[PDB]
Amino acid sequence: SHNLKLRFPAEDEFPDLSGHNNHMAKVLTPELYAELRAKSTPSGFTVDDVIQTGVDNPGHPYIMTVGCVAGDEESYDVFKELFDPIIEDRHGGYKPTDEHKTDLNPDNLQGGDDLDPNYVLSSRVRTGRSIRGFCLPPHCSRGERRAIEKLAVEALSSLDGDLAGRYYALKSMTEAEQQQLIDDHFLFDKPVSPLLLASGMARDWPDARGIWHNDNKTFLVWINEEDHLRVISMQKGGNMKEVFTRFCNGLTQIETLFKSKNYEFMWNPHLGYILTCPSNLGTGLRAGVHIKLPHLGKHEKFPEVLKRLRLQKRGGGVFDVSNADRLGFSEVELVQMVVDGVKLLIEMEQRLEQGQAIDDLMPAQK
Repeated sequence: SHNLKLRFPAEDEFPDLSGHNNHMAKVLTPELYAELRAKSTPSGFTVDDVIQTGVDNPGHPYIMTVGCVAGDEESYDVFKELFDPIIEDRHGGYKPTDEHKTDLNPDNLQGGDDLDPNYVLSSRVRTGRSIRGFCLPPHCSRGERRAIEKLAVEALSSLDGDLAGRYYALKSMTEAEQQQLIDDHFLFDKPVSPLLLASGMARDWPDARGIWHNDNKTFLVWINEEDHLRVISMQKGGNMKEVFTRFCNGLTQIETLFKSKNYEFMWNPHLGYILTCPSNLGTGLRAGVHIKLPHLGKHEKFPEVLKRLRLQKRGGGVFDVSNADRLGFSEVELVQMVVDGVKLLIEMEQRLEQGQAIDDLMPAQK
């Protein structure tokens, strides 16, 4: 009914993106908008819905945001003329005809049981999943969201052994529970990012949002936040293989429990696992270490070494280092790049501790 909009000429509806630094604004032309503005997915998601967050949020002079979302699985097909250039730009030339390979077999990961714990304080692997048949968080109704929560909580409650756990719904969380989850670094709250708020994803908060974690505090699931599920495996030290093993183990057990009720993860062979933001497609995966690199930290070539290693850093020489890629590399490929990359970083750190050069250890661009 409101898509009333189509009675206005395209140019009167077309967003003013003059200031903007985001992927959407780089691709959305007046002709593209005219081509796509009458279209909708079966759940009613439109190109205005796709682009709203990028209209509202112009990015930063020095940081390009994505500037759009999917509202359902179909969005990536119905609006491919928009998403495809964005995905190619964001994902280093990933083409519409490229194939994504999924690989969640930890036997395929070589080594990484052993990352030096005088350097690696901690290891983590995180992803997201969407449940097929439901709209994504920008667009999901209260009913859809409740249904997702019920499915997820029922599956997780079935898990035993190493993955026995419990669920904390945000609406009923106590102050003591909250404080314990903060100390655990397990808590999420309503988003304050305007990138997320502008998409409609925070509606009805805290309805049907919660946190599940295993008793051992090595496996964590967030339900109905940025994506239907966020799934994290973590522990102290340097056994990234153990971390990834538990990660794949938990995912498969969940996935099989959903399958028993005829629910599937959203997935295809081109984009891999489907999630709300195009930046998270393919694997949705961030595998990281918190790593003590005081010397390499201050070193001039360190940004290049990370680049060659296909690695990234964030948060006074403790760095959170992870894989940069998400799409067109398998989960095993990404975790392997972290494992292999970290061993080399530590080698270089050790040169620098000895007052030695590292120049010759500069790796070929992966």
